[PDB]
Amino acid sequence: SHHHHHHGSTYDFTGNTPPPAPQGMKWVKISQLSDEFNNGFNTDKWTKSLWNYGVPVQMKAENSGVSDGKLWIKATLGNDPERWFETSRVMSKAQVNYPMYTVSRIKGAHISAYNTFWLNNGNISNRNEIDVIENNSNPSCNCQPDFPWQMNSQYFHVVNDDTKRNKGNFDNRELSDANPLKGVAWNEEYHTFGVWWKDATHIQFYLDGEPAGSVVSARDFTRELNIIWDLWTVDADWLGGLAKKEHLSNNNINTMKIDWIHTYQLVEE
Ligand SMILES: [Mg+2]
Repeated sequence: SHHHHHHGSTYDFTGNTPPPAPQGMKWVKISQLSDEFNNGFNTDKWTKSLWNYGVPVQMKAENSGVSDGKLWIKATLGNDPERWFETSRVMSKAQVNYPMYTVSRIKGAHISAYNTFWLNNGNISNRNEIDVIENNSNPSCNCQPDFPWQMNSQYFHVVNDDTKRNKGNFDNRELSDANPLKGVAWNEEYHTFGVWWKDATHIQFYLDGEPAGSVVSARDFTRELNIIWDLWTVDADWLGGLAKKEHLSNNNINTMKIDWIHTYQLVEE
């Protein structure tokens, strides 16, 4: 045959297409939440947000930037015994509401840390949040055998310290046979990770163009959310274990790279 394998799927394995538009609707680009990262760090769109997670995280503005067509976040070694994991966080200045779709092309740092892509508005006691990835391809804990291919996705709906949470994980070994990223670990190549936030409760994740996990919020979302990427570690087996300090001097594994983000609003045609 003269055809290509990708012609046999309605999915775009490159991640460059949103989900099918429902009848009477269309996808339009939100330019303030989209970037190819070819024109530096655009401060009209993005900000370095430096609140810390727990020890050993130290968020720093110099641990993120835009270079060689990518947004990057690098983990380096500090000399405070309790804040030695120097890292960074980039978040949108604009906020977004349903119905919307966002997808980002990411190659993770190969250290024991969550490489993240998430949407949030709020704090520990009151928030609406969608985690598209919390992906760790190099767990140190000897306890996460599927982590190199496991897409960790979930939501949180928190009202006055009452948490509703559910996971909708997916595994990249469950992608379709024609998808060339099937079984490719998170550090080996860039993957695309998306979310169709359909309405106040329905959240559908996407991986390399294919429907991944999904969740239904137990309560309506009511907030508009910022888009965030960060890289963090902690001494917890659910994260995959604490990052090895020796890996932070290796520039081939210590850097999370984001090639692009495409964000779309679904609107009336
Ligand atoms: Mg790029």
